[PDB]
Amino acid sequence: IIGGREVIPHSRPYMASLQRNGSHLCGGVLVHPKWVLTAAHCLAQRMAQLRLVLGLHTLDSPGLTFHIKAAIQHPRYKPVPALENDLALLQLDGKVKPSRTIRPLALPSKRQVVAAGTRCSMAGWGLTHQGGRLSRVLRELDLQVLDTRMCNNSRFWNGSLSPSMVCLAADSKDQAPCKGDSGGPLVCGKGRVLAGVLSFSSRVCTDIFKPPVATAVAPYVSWIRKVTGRS
Repeated sequence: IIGGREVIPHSRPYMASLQRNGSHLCGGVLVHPKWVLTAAHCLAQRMAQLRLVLGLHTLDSPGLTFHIKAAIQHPRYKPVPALENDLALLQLDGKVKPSRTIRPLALPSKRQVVAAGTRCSMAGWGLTHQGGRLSRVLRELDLQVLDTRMCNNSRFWNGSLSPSMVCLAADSKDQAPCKGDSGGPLVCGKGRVLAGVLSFSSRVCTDIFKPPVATAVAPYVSWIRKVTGRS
């Protein structure tokens, strides 16, 4: 995150770090004692060398590490240059017993609407400057939901955002999620309810004409329930 704030440690106990050879790649949200939800584009990788690390504040700290039993990309996932259905479920090779530092975040109702003007936040260990390095510590950024139609304007996303995407704005031009933040959760409202999963970050993170986007979780809740086996 560029222009974000360090979080109070373990204040977001649902946070996952998806890592390859001990190097953080993407964020994730623990949504079941056995499952992390992340972006599908995060799994363009040699799966064997991937790990999920839970309970982190500082990245150079051990946390609780899991191997991945299964990596289930949304059946209709399409990659860049036609990014769609950008969600994947990763099954831990263990089972989380909730504690102070590690606890799943509840799925929203499948009827949940993420309306324009909604106040949300995201968290992640992604880059803190363009072309920079990952954050050593988990950071957060406030984001408000924008009107999708306005985000689809020819000067912005040029009609490419579907009803399943959440278009977002930080409070200033120089604050943005950045490489390493994608796959992490978007939480909204006073209730800090799970609302989306950050999709691909723009290469130029603060590109004013590419408002950051997250996939809405609600339209995928039935699929998440079918995969996790929890109705």
